[PDB]
Amino acid sequence: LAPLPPHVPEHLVFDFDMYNPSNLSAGVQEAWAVLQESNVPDLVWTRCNGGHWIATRGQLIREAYEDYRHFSSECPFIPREAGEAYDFIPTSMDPPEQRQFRALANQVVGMPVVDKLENRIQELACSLIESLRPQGQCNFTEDYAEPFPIRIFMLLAGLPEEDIPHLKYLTDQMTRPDGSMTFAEAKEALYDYLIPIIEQRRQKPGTDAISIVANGQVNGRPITSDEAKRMCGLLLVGGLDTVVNFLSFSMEFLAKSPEHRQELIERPERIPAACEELLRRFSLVADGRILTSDYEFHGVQLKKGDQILLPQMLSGLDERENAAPMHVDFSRQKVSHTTFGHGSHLCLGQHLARREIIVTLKEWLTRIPDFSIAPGAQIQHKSGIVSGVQALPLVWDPATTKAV
Ligand code: HEM
Ligand SMILES: CN(C)c1cccc2c(S(=O)(=O)NCCCCCCCCNC(=O)[C@]34C[C@H]5C[C@H](C[C@H](C5)C3)C4)cccc12
Ligand SMILES: [K+]
Repeated sequence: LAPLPPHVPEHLVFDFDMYNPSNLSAGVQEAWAVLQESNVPDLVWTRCNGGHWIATRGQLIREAYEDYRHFSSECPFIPREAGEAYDFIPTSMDPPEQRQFRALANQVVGMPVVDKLENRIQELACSLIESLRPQGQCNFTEDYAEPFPIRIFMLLAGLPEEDIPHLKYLTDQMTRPDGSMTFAEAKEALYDYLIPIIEQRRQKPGTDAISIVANGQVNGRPITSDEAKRMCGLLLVGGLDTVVNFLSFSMEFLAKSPEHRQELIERPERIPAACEELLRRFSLVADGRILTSDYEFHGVQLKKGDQILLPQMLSGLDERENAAPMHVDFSRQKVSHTTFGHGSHLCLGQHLARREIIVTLKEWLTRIPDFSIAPGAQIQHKSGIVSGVQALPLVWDPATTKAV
């Protein structure tokens, strides 16, 4: 527990540990939702992980994400040392500079690119599911979720299929740290892969995402090799753990809820609505910002350089945003959330992510409608900047399935 800074009043101290919340065993969203109990202020200070603020309610989370002038993305991660080393584009950049980098990234992941990839995502989902179907079991996280978004990225980026295991190794090294290397070290190992490919595609560009990014124009001039590297790093990583972990939460819920499965089986037109409601209930990201100056925010004195965690996960779980927030209802009229963030850095991959989710659910429920958690398995969650599922053993009777 880091020493309490003099400017932080005692009554605001709640020692929440974002990497190991108490009662994690009861579900990660539930563990974070303790920050929304009635005796907890809207803005608290935890002495864990170096000490930082946490905004606990959707209203403050949204407001801080809007106010980039006070709440900077220069140091967006807890602990401070990771936030400082992090230089991905556009996620470590503030407006106004961020705007045009964001525009360039949008060219390679935006809605028209997604409408085009639709059928290719479907063919990949089908091949994975058909490979598992007659086995009557899988670890969903390992056997479907982990192979799926990396394969979509390779297609986007014109990278060879044979590079997948190495690239998976490099990205896992960075986002699932075991303590053997600093974030900085992992980032450099990732950059070492990207550097030659960027060099090759600035000399001989194709029409893949890396070529488009590495030869783009930003803020008047050509993008540097350095900036292209920093953007490619994000385009690769941004869609991996988020999608893997989110698909896992969703499938865990569906395995545990026969009635919700049956709803989507009987009413497949509800899957897009179901996707949105699961994005709210099983929201999973929590990054934040650093104070650019002393600032009073909702009656609380914040100090220049303080970090503030602004958990995207919490907005939609807030009972002030959605009534009975832990209840899943696919017919919810106004599904409010900030699962993809808010403000100037709102997820550029959100359209791609939704197709990945919807295609997965549609294809899985068509082929393997009836499945359960393996009996005696207790699903373990993990908490951090991207919270997730450690493993997801599923079982089914292959006689209830259909090759489609
Ligand atoms: C369920 C899946 C996903 C979730 C929950 C998610 C969540 C988020 C969040 C919360 C942010 C904002 C972070 C901040 O403000 O600091 C973000 C930004 C971003 N995401 Fe996603 N994301 C997902 C999938 C993807 C995918 C598939 C891609 C494709 C590569 C992607 C690419 C990006 C990029 C490029 C940004 C930066 C936008 C900017 O800085 O202007 N995301 N995402
Ligand atoms: C004791 N001290 C001080 C410590 C020292 C060292 C490590 C510590 C750890 S730690 O070992 O768990 N390290 C935490 C750092 C992990 C960050 C990696 C994510 C980057 C990739 N993702 C994105 O860019 C994105 C950016 C954006 C938001 C989000 C989703 C998408 C989009 C991708 C993330 C925990 C606790 C304490 C530690
Ligand atoms: K930084």
